[PDB]
Amino acid sequence: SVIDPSELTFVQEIGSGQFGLVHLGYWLNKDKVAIKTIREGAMSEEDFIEEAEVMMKLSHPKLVQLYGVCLEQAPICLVFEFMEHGCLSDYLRTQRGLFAAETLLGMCLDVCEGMAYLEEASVIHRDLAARNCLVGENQVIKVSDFGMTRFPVKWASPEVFSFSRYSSKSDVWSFGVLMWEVFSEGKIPYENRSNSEVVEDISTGFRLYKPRLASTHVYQIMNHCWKERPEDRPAFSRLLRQLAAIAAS
Ligand SMILES: C[C@@]12Cc3[nH]nc(C(=O)Nc4cnn([C@H](c5ccccc5)[C@H]5CCCCS5(=O)=O)c4)c3C[C@@H]1C2(F)F
Repeated sequence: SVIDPSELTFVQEIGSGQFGLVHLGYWLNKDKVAIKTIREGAMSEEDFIEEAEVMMKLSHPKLVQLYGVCLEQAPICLVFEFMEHGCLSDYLRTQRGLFAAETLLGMCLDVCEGMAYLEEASVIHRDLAARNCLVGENQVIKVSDFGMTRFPVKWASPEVFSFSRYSSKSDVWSFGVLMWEVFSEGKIPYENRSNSEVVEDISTGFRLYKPRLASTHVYQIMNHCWKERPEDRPAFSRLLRQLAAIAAS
């Protein structure tokens, strides 16, 4: 779990700040890693180490891997899998107009596969969104921010924004919104709406509009994730088969 600091070389700052202070680095060389600096006393060493170990166990090619934790010296950090092509939100936005619908659907399949793994381990993400996903080798998309997380109403299911009632089904609502962000090529959901207007509109039955590149079938899957009650929303396991099936149909 714990990396001796002598084994790391920090190079340059990378990223636009959606994950804070990140460097490109090398680990016991010349393996590229992303190193993320964190605050000194948010956890206590034991909890922190035990949660780095739990995170490292959650090992799936659609999840950005934690390699370990460097805490011998300050500033302390997280050592992560390096993701060649940065944050999905920027990847999508800078390259608007250059994706086939099929390519956008494959991106939602990548996330859904990571999420179906978390779902199966009884792990709730709680902040799933395009900004928390990263793009790798051969443009694979991977999910991050599912551990070491120590209000985004736009991604929150109604029972999360009303009473913080989190579940894998509230992650499914968030994944609907991520699907909209992907198919709209990184547009901001409910962009000119305040938090309480989002809340009031969602309560009334309002839903994000259909992006031009999303087919009718895809948008119907979107609207299933945004079912008002969690019991009506499909589970990731079923969404994974479904999206792959629509890809094939
Ligand atoms: C949860 C983590 C893990 C993590 N892994 N990789 C990153 C990360 O920021 N990757 C990144 C950022 N920039 N780049 C590219 C890069 C940068 C430097 C050399 C080579 C390629 C950029 C190349 C220039 C065009 C834009 S780009 O494609 O974004 C990769 C993260 C962040 C997040 C964390 F560490 F906490």
